[PDB]
Amino acid sequence: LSTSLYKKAGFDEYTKLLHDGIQPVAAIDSNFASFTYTPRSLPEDDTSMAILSMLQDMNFINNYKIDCPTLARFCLMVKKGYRDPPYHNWMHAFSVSHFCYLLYKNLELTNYLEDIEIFALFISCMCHDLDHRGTNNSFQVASKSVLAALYSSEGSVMERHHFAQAIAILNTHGCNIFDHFSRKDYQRMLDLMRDIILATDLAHHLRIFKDLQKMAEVGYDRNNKQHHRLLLCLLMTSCDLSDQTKGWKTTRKIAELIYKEFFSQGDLEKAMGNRPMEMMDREKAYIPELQISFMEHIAMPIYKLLQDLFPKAAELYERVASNREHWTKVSHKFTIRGLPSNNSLDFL
Amino acid sequence: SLYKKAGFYTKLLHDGIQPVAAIDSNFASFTYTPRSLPEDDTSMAILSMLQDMNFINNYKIDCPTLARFCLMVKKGYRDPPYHNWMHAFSVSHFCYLLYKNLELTNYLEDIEIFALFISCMCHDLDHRGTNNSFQVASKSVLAALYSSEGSVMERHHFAQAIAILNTHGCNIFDHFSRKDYQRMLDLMRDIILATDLAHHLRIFKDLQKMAEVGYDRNNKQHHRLLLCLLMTSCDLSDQTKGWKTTRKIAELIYKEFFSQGDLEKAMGNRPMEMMDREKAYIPELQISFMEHIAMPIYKLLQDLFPKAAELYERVASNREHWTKVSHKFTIRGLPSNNSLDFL
Ligand SMILES: Cc1nc2c(c(CO)nn2[C@@H](C)c2ccc(C(F)(F)F)cc2)c(=O)[nH]1
Ligand SMILES: Cc1nc2c(c(CO)nn2[C@@H](C)c2ccc(C(F)(F)F)cc2)c(=O)[nH]1
Ligand SMILES: [Mg+2]
Ligand SMILES: [Mg+2]
Ligand SMILES: [Zn+2]
Ligand SMILES: [Zn+2]
Repeated sequence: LSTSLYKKAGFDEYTKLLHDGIQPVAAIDSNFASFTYTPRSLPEDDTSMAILSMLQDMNFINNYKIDCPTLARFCLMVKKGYRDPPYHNWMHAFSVSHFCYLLYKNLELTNYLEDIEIFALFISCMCHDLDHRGTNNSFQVASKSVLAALYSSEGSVMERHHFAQAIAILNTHGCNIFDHFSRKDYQRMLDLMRDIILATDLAHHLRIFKDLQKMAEVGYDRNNKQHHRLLLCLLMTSCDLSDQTKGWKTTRKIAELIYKEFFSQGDLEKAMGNRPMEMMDREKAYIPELQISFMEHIAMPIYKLLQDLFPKAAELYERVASNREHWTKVSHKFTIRGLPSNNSLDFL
Repeated sequence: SLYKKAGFYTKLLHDGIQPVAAIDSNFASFTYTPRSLPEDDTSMAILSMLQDMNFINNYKIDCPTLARFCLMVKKGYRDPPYHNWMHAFSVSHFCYLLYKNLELTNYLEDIEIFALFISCMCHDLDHRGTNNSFQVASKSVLAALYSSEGSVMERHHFAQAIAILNTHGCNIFDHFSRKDYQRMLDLMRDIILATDLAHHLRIFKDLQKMAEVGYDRNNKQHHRLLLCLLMTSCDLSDQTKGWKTTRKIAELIYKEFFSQGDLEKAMGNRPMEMMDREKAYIPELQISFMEHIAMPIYKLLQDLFPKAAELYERVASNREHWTKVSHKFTIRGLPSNNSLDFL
């Protein structure tokens, strides 16, 4: 049960960060702007600089006149804002943010969304799981947590907390990256971040799914305000699940992290005298079938919509479909429930 | 179903801040009927109440900015039978009565009371005389913006309030620090969202629990729950007045609801009973509303504030009057002239 203890490094580095200026994206890696780049390969100590590099490459620092020391402090505060569970940690937020940058470079998002909307999407990616406890929304209610007391009445418990943590950072002395905005634009920016972070709740995704399908059917209209809103939600879910667009070795490792996290929650629920849901129970869970279901009912339809809207996103859908096929192959040589005793999927 | 917006100060600066007894000797009493005040005197009365609660001085509110803000809020309401400016003014007046009679300063932070009052003024801004289900059924721009999030109209009312604050010369909170400005807007969001009946249904179990264990002023959840309870008591305060007030407000509420029902029939949709002039039995619906919604709110208010007992007793008395009337009433909907005087 001690595996459910995930620490915060501080409370709710910098001069060294900007010492040699912002590194151009190609100097980080020649493959940095490619769908074949695996952001989790980047040393954790280099991620803060990579956030600044992406924002500079997307021209947001220049367009929004972002004070670089304020941006450096904000980046570091966001990074410090994640705990250390197996999956919902800063490297997850970093990977999600990188994928938003990949969509910008490869899908030519500037021809579909307003500059401010893309910038809000990127910042939302960085913040979208802030202070995650390695437990889901249902656990918050069951454990009668401070978070459930605060947000169960307004829905999407963790997501509302992630947004509140983002605002708390913007309100910390020397971290307000949106200080060059007028009161009107600052308000628009926080309303965009609120909606985008809320879009990471799977229940929200399922609620707008028919609207996303209709938008992909009729075709995206850049002069349609609802199309902009729907597209921002779809893109946020695509960034959140972007590990599924990588190579087999990435998807397998991410399944190991996800199930180690889920199973620790299930074990904690058992120690509390409760019955966890099947996928969180190491004695009931069959990982290959659970991953196949997740790929077929959640991940693949998101990337199929992405391909329907953006033909250049075809390679992403193809990679997710190929990883679903890999789980089918694993299902014919994986004879255990849960994870092996060593918590590793290396035996494959 | 067509309810217009009137648009897209010097008089209020000359004598807008009047002592409250000059408005009415009974102005600070639970027996006052704010709907009796001429509409043309309501902006002055809002200023008088903010001065009487000492919010203007305490928060260094700029008076011309406050006068502009009040006028903008008043102009931000349409003219449906019920959800108009007179409704927001009467709701604001009740918040003032709670401040004057229940010693709120002993349960909530000054800023929470101030946010509650401003939220009252703004809580139904730009209301269309239709509920949240109608927004979704009509595929309106409001449903497009907020239906996936929930509480369609309440999210719009809050958006309208912020749009007024962001209008030149109307930002009554401009001088506030970033943290305080954020705190105020977050309080307004939470309080306006608490006016959705769907939200009240979801928090009733917690409200009941708070009243049972007893209010704890050091408990942050208690402050949030108390604000929701106070806001709903302000929103339903017409039920705490005399029989003539509750009869007249039922006339306004149902003229509004029946118009939505007519619109739904024209869309080829089956409206719910309450909105259907051909199915609705007003006394039955009013008794159900009093028993399930209004009376439990005022009973929880009496449990937390014994000085609020007179409010619960008045609501219970009005419910009894609807039950007696539910024999002297035989018709569905409203008569041709839309009057309930036949009781
Ligand atoms: C069963 C399962 N759940 C997963 C996986 C991953 C990694 O790609 N994330 N999640 C969860 C946390 C998740 C689901 C759904 C959204 C959405 F709402 F954005 F779509 C976000 C997050 C996975 O591999 N298996
Ligand atoms: C059926 C019915 N509904 C009424 C009445 C009144 C007037 O007192 N207002 N409402 C609705 C609009 C309403 C309900 C409930 C909240 C709450 F969530 F804040 F409690 C707000 C508003 C009434 O007399 N009958
Ligand atoms: Mg999340
Ligand atoms: Mg309302
Ligand atoms: Zn995430
Ligand atoms: Zn109201």
